[PDB]
Amino acid sequence: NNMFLVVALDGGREADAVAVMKAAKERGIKIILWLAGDVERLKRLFEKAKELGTDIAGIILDGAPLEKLRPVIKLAAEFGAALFLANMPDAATAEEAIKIAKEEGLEVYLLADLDNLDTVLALAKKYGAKVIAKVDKVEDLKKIVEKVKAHGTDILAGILISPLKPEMVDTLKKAIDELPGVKTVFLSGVSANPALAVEVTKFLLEKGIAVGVLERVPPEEVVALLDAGA
Amino acid sequence: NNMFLVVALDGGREADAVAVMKAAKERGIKIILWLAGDVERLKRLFEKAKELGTDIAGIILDGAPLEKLRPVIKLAAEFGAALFLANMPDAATAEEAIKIAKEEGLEVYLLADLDNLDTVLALAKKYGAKVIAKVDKVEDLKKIVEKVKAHGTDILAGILISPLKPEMVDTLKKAIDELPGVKTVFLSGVSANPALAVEVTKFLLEKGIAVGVLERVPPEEVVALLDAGA
Amino acid sequence: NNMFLVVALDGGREADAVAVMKAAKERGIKIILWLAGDVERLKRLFEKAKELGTDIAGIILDGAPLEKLRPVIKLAAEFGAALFLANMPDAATAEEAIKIAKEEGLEVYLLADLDNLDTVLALAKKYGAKVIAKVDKVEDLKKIVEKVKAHGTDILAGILISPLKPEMVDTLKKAIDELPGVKTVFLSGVSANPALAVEVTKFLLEKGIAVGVLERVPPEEVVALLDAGA
Amino acid sequence: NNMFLVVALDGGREADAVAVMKAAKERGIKIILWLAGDVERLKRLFEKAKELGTDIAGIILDGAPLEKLRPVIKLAAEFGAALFLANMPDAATAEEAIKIAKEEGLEVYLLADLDNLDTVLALAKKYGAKVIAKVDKVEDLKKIVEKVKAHGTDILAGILISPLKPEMVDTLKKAIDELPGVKTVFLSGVSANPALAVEVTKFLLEKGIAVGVLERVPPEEVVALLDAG
Repeated sequence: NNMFLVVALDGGREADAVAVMKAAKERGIKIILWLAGDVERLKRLFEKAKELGTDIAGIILDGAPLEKLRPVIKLAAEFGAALFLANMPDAATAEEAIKIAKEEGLEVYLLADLDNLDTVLALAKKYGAKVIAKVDKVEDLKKIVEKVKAHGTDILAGILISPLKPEMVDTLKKAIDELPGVKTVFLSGVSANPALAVEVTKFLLEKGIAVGVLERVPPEEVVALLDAGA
Repeated sequence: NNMFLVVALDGGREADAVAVMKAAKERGIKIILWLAGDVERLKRLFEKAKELGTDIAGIILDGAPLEKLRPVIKLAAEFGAALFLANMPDAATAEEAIKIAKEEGLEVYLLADLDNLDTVLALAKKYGAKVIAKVDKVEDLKKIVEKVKAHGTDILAGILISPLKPEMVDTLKKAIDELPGVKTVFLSGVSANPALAVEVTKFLLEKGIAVGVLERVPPEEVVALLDAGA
Repeated sequence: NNMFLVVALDGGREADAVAVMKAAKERGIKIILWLAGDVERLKRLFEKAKELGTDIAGIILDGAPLEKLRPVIKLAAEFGAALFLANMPDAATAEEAIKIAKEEGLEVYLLADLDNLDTVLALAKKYGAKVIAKVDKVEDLKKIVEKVKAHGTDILAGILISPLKPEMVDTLKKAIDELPGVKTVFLSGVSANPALAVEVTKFLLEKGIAVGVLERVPPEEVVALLDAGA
Repeated sequence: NNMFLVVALDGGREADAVAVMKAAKERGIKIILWLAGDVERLKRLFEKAKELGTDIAGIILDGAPLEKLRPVIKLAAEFGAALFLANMPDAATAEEAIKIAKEEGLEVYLLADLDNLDTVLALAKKYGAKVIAKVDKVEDLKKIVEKVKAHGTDILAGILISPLKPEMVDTLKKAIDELPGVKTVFLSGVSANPALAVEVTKFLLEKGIAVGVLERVPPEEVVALLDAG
């Protein structure tokens, strides 16, 4: 019965970020933090989500430089969050980030679109991390299914479809049937066709797959979305 | 368990409407026809749904005049579709429509907003029809649960929330808990906040409630939405 | 510097349809009717639009068979509305509709997508009708300019972009520069990216091109959109 | 006329932010940066926008503390960007921010919703800054027009309507007729009804007012929005 909400809580007033976390806890929504650089705010968010009990399921380092990796990875370890790595600057920073995260006993997810899926798969076997595939074209999804069957379906834990196109719906259904490792599929809570979103949510829940909503807008907009102005 | 798709299949090319019915049957989506007056197209569509195996779960008369009721009601009875009545011109035209449909042994759903909800609950009791409540204001949910507990909770089978606003979410979550009769909830497939739509779909499916998607645009647009050009 | 609103005024409570026309007149919006078959309601809408002063700029026959062409065209001639023809069953029915419409002295626009653009340009050349080119693929745009230049830049009066996709924007800007005949561009008022809609509207208004908004949803929804519960 | 695009370029891969700025320049769109804390990335964005010719018209400090004000203000002054202030932590942080920005010769716009409009109006005249009003309820507009006429329509340079609801459209039109200081109106480029968006853009341009589109989503999403892959 899990629903994730990917939020970007490093901007705006911190009271808004905290209102997002409280409202999520109240609505049974697990939170993934998308990071924009503020590690002090990160530590305060970890503390206050503990106080509130909000489940910070994970944090995402997206294009983060090497000097920022270690404090973030240490905070994740202290508070028991999964680490997602995305758009890593170069192969050495990515390798270092996985190495330190595994040294800290972290659950590590590596995001990959088709272009560097092979690369990411390699790292995922080398350190024992899972992969989340990023699809924006139906063709990319078929190719990813091929490559993942060839490298083992239990390495792919999630799929992200940010432009959910009508022509993707059926292909995604079939892909999921061939990918028993996929635990979460992520859709845009901001710009996805509501009818396709309802249909795909229905399909995912029936298959026992969790739904993740991407909401990486300033926390003020999310406080409005969750009616958390109290 | 079920997903309904309310479509407006009058207008434009009939091959597009059939492509819609084909795509729905393939995707496990039950179809409700929103009628605009065309009784020949209604009969042709019923025939092709017979032919293809498509389930036409229901038909909607919206602001329908008296001269058009009987041919439509006869078609619904012949092919086994539920009759939804909305925005009936005056209480007598509604009376005639319910009476004729019940002479045909039809499932009758009466849409109602709050201001004339009481009337419709009464009428539904007079003829053994169910009611679908229209919510566009959070206070309406409290008032509706009241009036429905007053007239018996088994008379309310559905809720339609066409502007699904953030502040309604939690109130809806509870109101459904106080309305064990509600078997279907309807959302806009065109303009609903996708994040709220995902959350509300998850909640409904977990409660064993069906989701209906309002998609009353020309059939060519629905053909694009279901990627049904093939 | 005009704004058109393409509306589907059949199938409502009809008081909603007049409410739509009233609000459009108030707000400086020209109305184009998309027809779904009900010729009596068409007659009443023309009558009350006369009473209110509302400008029904045009009406759209979308997939009409031969027997429906003449009564509709009679109404268009009687009240002075331009005729848009789309999805004609065959070139012979299309010819019949254009022929009758010209015998009544109507302004005629022929909608065409890429596959049968040339044919429609030919017909428009034969009868002095204008063409509206339908875009759903970025590649189409260059081809349209090709096909239009072979027949003359004044024959194409409009463009319709039903899914306005990000890659189309710049290509559309240049294509519009290559086609001085374009007097109107049509966007989806329902499912267009608002940022892309703002940009393209700005570009058009700077070039003195009118904007058309497709809003072929039930008239109750258009009443909600224009807040016309007067 | 001008079109603004408020983007959140702190986060994700920096070349995505560069791709956004290049596409903006190519498409004739002025950029307003919504800041999330990364001041080194801010300096590099300023540098790259120089290189490309992109106009960084403005930057937004949203709930920023006092110690982050001065370096950000220095970047704005050095590169010629207006300073936007919103959701300031306390009245003193706001006072100091306006003080420092004016000491460096900066154009300062202060955001206010109805609830702290008067306060912000005061501050704006005390230091010579303009105000941008935030509207999310049709009722808020009557009250704002009142307060602004009482304090002078030359103080109101902008309006932001993030939930642009149908009932607001006509009221907004009427308020705009009474607010000749309004040079920019800001809409949500993400979740605003497209038909209403077109109507309002048409009306604003006819009155010579610029449109600002809010797109504070991560830069890969904005790179997708433009065709800058």
